[PDB]
Amino acid sequence: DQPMEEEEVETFAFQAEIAQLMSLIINTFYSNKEIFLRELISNSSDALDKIRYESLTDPSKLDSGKELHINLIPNKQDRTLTIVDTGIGMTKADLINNLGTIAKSGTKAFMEALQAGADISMIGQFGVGFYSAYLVAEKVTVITKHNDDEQYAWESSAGGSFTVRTDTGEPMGRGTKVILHLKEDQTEYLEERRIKEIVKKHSQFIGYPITLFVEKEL
Ligand SMILES: O=C(c1ccc(O)cc1O)N1Cc2ccccc2C1
Repeated sequence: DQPMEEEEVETFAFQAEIAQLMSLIINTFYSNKEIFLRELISNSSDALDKIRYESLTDPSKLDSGKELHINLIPNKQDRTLTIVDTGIGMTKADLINNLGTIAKSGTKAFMEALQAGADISMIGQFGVGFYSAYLVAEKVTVITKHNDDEQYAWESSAGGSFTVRTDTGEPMGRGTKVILHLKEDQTEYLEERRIKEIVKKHSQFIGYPITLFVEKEL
């Protein structure tokens, strides 16, 4: 009897600054936790900008999907909140390297301000907003599909490492799917009215459709 499928699973250490940052986020109390959703949507919007732009000179880039949008899917039953976009997606290298974005040089000073007791809200200004996910999530999975590349799954419960592997789950056309497995004490971010108010307050100037799908298995 032979395997249905095989693959390598690789485990990586986070770069030092990012590991320190994740530790600060997880072990320090902050009031303004809701900004995590702002930061993920902003990431999605940047990814959509990137594919929109490239498609200008290469329309075939959109064969994997023409619609550019952001979907929010709370699933109380699984205690997950998923953010899905149809942006440019990430290569394996992009996932490894801070999820497709360059951590800014001021990140060091940012963390020092944090250890001095600064707020977390500016985190997205330094190219590391993604990690605000861990203000509300105990585990995060990222599924991503970039043109002319395989679908990958990234995952970390923090602790200083993440894994990357080709994803053999359900296929995405193109883009990035962020699945937050929420902490017991942060399930409010599964509530559709709470999500609506957060989008309203922090994501007014996102120039793509943002659509809430409240999921309930029957
Ligand atoms: O795939 C992602 C991504 C990462 C994290 C996320 O939360 C949502 C996302 O779509 N990105 C590709 C790309 C290209 C240029 C600039 C930014 C980005 C962000």
